[PDB]
Amino acid sequence: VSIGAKTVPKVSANQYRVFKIQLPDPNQFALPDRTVHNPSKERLVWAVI
Amino acid sequence: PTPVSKVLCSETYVQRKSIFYHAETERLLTIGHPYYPVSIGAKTVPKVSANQYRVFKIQLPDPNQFALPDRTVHNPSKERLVWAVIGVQVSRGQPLGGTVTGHPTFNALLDAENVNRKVTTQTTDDRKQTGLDAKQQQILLLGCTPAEGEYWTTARPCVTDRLENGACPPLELKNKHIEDGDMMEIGFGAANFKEINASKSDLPLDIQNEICLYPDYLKMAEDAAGNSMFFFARKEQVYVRHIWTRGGSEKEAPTTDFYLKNNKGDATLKIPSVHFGSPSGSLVSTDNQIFNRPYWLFRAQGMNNGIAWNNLLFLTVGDNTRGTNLTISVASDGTPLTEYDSSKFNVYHRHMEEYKLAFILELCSVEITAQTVSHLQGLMPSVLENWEIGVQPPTSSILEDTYRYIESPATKCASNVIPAKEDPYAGFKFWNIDLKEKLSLDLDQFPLGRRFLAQQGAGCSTVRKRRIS
Amino acid sequence: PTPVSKVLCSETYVQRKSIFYHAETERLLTIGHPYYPVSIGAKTVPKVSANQYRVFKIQLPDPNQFALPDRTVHNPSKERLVWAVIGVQVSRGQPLGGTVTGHPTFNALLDAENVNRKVTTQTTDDRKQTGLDAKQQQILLLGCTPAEGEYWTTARPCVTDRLENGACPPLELKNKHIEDGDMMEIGFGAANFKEINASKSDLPLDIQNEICLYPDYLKMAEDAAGNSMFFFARKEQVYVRHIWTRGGSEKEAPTTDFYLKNNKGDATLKIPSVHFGSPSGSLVSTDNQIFNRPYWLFRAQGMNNGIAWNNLLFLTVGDNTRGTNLTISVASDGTPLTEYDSSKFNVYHRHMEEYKLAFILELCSVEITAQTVSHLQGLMPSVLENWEIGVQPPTSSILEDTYRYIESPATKCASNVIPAKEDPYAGFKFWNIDLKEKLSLDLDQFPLGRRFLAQQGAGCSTVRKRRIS
Amino acid sequence: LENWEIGVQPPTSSILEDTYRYIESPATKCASNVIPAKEDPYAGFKFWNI
Amino acid sequence: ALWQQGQKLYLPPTPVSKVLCSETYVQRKSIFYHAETERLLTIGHPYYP
Repeated sequence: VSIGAKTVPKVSANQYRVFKIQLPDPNQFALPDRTVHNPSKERLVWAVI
Repeated sequence: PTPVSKVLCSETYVQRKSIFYHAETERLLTIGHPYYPVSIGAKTVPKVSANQYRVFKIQLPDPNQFALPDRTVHNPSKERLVWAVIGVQVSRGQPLGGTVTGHPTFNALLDAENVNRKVTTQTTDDRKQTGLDAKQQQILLLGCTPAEGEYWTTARPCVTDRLENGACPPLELKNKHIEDGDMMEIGFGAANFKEINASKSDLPLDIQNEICLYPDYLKMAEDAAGNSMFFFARKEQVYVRHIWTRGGSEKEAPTTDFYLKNNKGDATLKIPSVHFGSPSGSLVSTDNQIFNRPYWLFRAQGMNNGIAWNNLLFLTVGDNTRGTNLTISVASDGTPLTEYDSSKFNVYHRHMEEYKLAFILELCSVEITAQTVSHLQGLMPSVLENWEIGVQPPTSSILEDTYRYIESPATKCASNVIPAKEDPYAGFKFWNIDLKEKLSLDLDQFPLGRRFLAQQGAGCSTVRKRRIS
Repeated sequence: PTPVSKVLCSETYVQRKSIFYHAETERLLTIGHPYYPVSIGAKTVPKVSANQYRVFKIQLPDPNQFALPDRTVHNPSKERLVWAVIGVQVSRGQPLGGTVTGHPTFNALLDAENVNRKVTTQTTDDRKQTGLDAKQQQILLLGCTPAEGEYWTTARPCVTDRLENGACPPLELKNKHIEDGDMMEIGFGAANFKEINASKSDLPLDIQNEICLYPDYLKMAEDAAGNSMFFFARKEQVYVRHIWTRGGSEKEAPTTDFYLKNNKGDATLKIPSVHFGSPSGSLVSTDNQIFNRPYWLFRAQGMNNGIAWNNLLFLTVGDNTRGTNLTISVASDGTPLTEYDSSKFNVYHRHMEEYKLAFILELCSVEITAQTVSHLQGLMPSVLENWEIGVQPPTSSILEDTYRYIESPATKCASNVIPAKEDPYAGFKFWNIDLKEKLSLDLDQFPLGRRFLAQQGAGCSTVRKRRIS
Repeated sequence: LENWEIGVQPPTSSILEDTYRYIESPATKCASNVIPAKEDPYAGFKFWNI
Repeated sequence: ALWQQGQKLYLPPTPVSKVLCSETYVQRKSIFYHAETERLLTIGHPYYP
């Protein structure tokens, strides 16, 4: 719809709400130890459970 | 147990891990008319001068909220992690040169000259076009809280009434913090001139109507925290270059005990006798400028040796050394001029400043013992809050509304947005530099890293190009 | 010592004794007009509907002030006793059936029919008498604090002005607690319709002008305490049964890109195009209804596995399943009618709902260690007061002045009036069920006791009437 | 394999790229130049971003 | 600090009224019987006599 010079999103009950859940990169995070993966051996990621 | 009675030193409850990070900001540019904000059409042009304390808020990535791939990483409820600066290297990229400033119609009746004709009674106007070179200086500071400045203003005059319209305003000192677009000190005392120059002819046009701050070093050296400044450097030379005289009518002349009258002369002196000199900036060198020189902070001057409390840093860096204005000339018609007219070429005026920021933060875990925890109550109210140490409910646990397209007339207005916890320094504003992602862990990679390891001894690149001569 | 910053599950500082009690409320009845409060003479008739959350406040007998025949009972200053629910069995006594609701003059222009004559321009009125079956559902939830609901309302519009008189109101979500006479959700979104229906033809007459709540399950699942709900059950089926159309003038029709005009037709569409369906509840069964079924609570969904903090319980039970209205017909003269007139018999309208409540509380002693004591400060402000742990300054050591015949004029006036202290939940109101005396210790005696011991294994009566077929 | 930094000519970090303040000013160049920074791939299509 | 008045405190009385479960005084022999009624019919107008 359009009232004035603004809009009104057509929000229906029949539309695939598609979320992009953007994550916090797991590779650039604070490592307070040594057992944390070695810098060049491997990279960390996320896995949904 | 809350037996605390005296300020303590941050090293005592702060554990320093042996981890380092490199936070490099991408080069920042800003350009514009330095003297005052311009307005073409319905848009603006920030008044970007060479005499304004660029004050960066380097917002950090909260250390506490990070990925722990192990157990030796601090236990969840014992200790908290923070940031600690070790190295800072502010890089200034621009061609060296001197800063100049002037004004269309300045107020200067006469100067220090012996063979100049006799002073003509002041005409309706005596103003002239005035050149006035900046008073060269440089100020670099880092800390936790914004740096404080001092200035002079007019203090409310008392009820006692012996007042007149031309009566001299009382004065008084005032503190304030230093924001992003403040004025550097160019030759004249610091004050919100707005109430001191009612003539509009007393200042260089760029500085006028704006407040001149200064570093209240005294105040900074007194705060227990020391949050005000981790360290700091300053280099500034100046000296008189001309000597002038204001052109205002006098409400107070030198009594007859100082001024001896002459034949056919006048009983009282009428021409004003204010002699202010024009500030002069010293020649600038390739060695005098304090920049591009990594500063290793080994011990701060306060009980806080560089702890980024609140995951925040304040960089107050100002220098009129780099800056030089840039002229331009566009044809008033769009076609190269075939003949030389005084009306055809429009003179434009732009100045451009560029910075870079680099930090060598390290990880450091503060213990959370009943005693030390307590202690911070009096050191700071706020860091104990975000940290999640004491609160009614987890911020996350609470559920709050959030809309999509909050600008839609279907939805409520944006003002309601204020309910979420609000940044404290929102009233004041300054350049906001985000470093949440441009942060790494490989020292070798970056410029300031090698520069670091070099000094350390773990160097694949030692800083030595020995020159004999 | 005050170290803790995150909540601890209630089991850790709560000792469970092995004692049980049986609290059975005597059957409760209430009767009245299904739709709105009536008024005959100078008395009233509560509008008792089948679509209102009966919310009981089951006030308990303070545990910490009981009888202890032994030394084994907790030491006077180390520990405190409370109540913990284990079993709840809400019994609903009435004949099963479906709930209906209607309205004298509803707003429905036309329906989903293909052989119906063409739509006549809306006349001055198009309302008709409307039947509308209830959207069958059932909700039960026990907890410490009143359950929270959500609804839609109109949020103040902005200063920005592009307003008109018929302009649609902005909307926004709001929370509230659920009180005794609130409305169940019947087919339409939840909102204080009072500001949404300016037509009086948009709702079923019973629901209109009243607020429709809903269970904000999301909110309940987020509270650390979990006080909001120990457990809960819900069963609700619905589906469209007819499809209708409002009868209001339109401020926004489908643009020409959707609606294709026809010969001799009109440029813009004028008849409103709102298609809301009417929801009819699915057939109700003897097995679907969730009641008379003892609920053994073994682990709550929060850190509070059923602790009656503040010696208080909240039972929010609503279902439109049991309810069916009751008609009546009295002769308008008091004498049986000899002939059948349309004026002689006055139709009356009474409906009646009945409940029962049964709990299997157990005794449980919370320790009172400096640490655990402290802990509750952030869990709840109020239950500490019941404990009496907090200090109250010795100010009865200030000598105030009493007087004799404070009435005498010479004597002080004594005009000031002490103000009675408010209760925690006095602004809101709900059914108040007192259980301070109707509580016991002999499990075998009551209905829900055998039902309990049966499951336990200590049974004189095991719940088994095995049927083979 | 790219973002991860496993194989690339130079660290993105290493490059010094321009960035202005008040890029909407008329003193400064327009926002279109903003595209040079690495661009999200799904930018043509759009969806709720959480 | 001073001696004040607290609300009434409880006690457990004796109804000495426990009911008993009939199995306790009832012995069950192991004998069984089968009582079958012959089919019953009734017919008529349901609405009214």
